[PDB]
Amino acid sequence: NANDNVVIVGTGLAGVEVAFGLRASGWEGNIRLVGDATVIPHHLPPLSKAYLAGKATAESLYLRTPDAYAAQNIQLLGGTQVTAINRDRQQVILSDGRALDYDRLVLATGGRPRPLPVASGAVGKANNFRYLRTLEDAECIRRQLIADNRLVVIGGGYIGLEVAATAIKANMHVTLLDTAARVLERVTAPPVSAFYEHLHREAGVDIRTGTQVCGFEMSTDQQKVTAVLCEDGTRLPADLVIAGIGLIPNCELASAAGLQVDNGIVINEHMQTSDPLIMAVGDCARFHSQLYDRWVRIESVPNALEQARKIAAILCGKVPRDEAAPWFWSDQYEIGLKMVGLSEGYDRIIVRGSLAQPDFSVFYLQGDRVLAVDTVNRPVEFNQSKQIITDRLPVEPNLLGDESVPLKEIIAAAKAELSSAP
Ligand SMILES: Cc1cc2nc3c(=O)[nH]c(=O)nc-3n(C[C@H](O)[C@H](O)[C@H](O)COP(=O)(O)OP(=O)(O)OC[C@H]3O[C@@H](n4cnc5c(N)ncnc54)[C@H](O)[C@@H]3O)c2cc1C
Repeated sequence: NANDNVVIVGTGLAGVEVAFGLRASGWEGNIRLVGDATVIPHHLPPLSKAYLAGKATAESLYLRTPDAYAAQNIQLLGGTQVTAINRDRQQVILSDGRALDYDRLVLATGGRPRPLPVASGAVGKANNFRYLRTLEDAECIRRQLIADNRLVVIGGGYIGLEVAATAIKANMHVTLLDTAARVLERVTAPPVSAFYEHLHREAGVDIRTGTQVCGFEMSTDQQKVTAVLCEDGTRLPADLVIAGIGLIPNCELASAAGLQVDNGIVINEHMQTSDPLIMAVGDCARFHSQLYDRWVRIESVPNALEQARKIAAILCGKVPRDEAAPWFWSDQYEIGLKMVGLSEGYDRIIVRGSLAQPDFSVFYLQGDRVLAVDTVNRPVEFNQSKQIITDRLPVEPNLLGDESVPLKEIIAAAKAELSSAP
């Protein structure tokens, strides 16, 4: 609006993508990015992959080159923590006491690592006990990915698995602990969890499921972890401990500002929070999925880009793209893993291919409806799966597992059934 000033809280992929999106959709007003992080906004996925492997330059991580902020006239204010929002005056209050005025406010606060209770005090503070979320976290762990050293990963989520895969490649003695009965218990089917556990075990990782960490042993001098103790009494000697038991959405700001909060900042079809002038986006945002007809909060890059762009369109009086099936990816041992949709509430699963090799797709179904698909080294079936989920195609369930029948044809028939037959 040439006059309307927009303020974005959070310099993560979400906030940065909103900033450049805005200026790309023809926003002439001023754009301010305020983030507590001091570093240059960078990519996160590399931190448990190539960067964690020391095979990518720090420079390749930048979301956008520093010149780009200048060129696009985007003001970046780092190392600054926003402590409050005054919806009334329409201001943002910094930790130094300063205040910024806004006509439009975007909350791209992401989330923070969920603290491991038995790791409070000295444990957490140790140089060899880290969580993985910041550039600093990554480099600190990378400096310690040492051959023959012993690593204990506490947490069996995708990042946990990606870390274990990188540490293994680095020839460390790796042990991964999960309280769940099987890795990725909540988001995949048993046979899928079996694939990962065998993949990693085969690779050398010792996975201990249904295992709980009661505490740690430490050295009095260095104040470093020396071992991980399990509830069952097992002692795991450790040189490095990487904890990851989930993410906590940063909602405090909206919470104290009277905005609706529920395991994330609540937004409507227009990305608006309880307050019309305030929008939320990214890992922090809880929105309604019309595709699944329920409130969700996605923590993924594609989710950030989709939401970010939508916000830019709206604020620029443009029309937002139609909701797209959610998806994300994971890279482990060079295996291309891509997942689309949300598997919650599935009745059965159908495996298209053999689970005895990284080359198959797993369709998650609730009745005859396909909820999600996890593909392993199948980029084309993944793209085709996107279509099915998004457009709710009536693909024939009994043909999904049959590999003699191309997925393209199964889809073609489903679309044909939609046209000529009621
Ligand atoms: C190691 C790792 C690997 C990943 N790999 C993948 C992957 O392979 N594929 C995929 O799809 N996704 C992956 N993700 C997730 C993906 O990176 C994120 O979902 C995406 O980048 C969106 O992040 P965000 O910007 O919403 O939140 P964040 O990246 O957390 O950004 C929010 C920023 O706002 C700051 N902030 C919060 N409150 C305030 C405040 N009051 N004042 C100032 N600043 C504040 C936060 O400190 C933070 O810097 C990975 C994440 C990690 C950590």
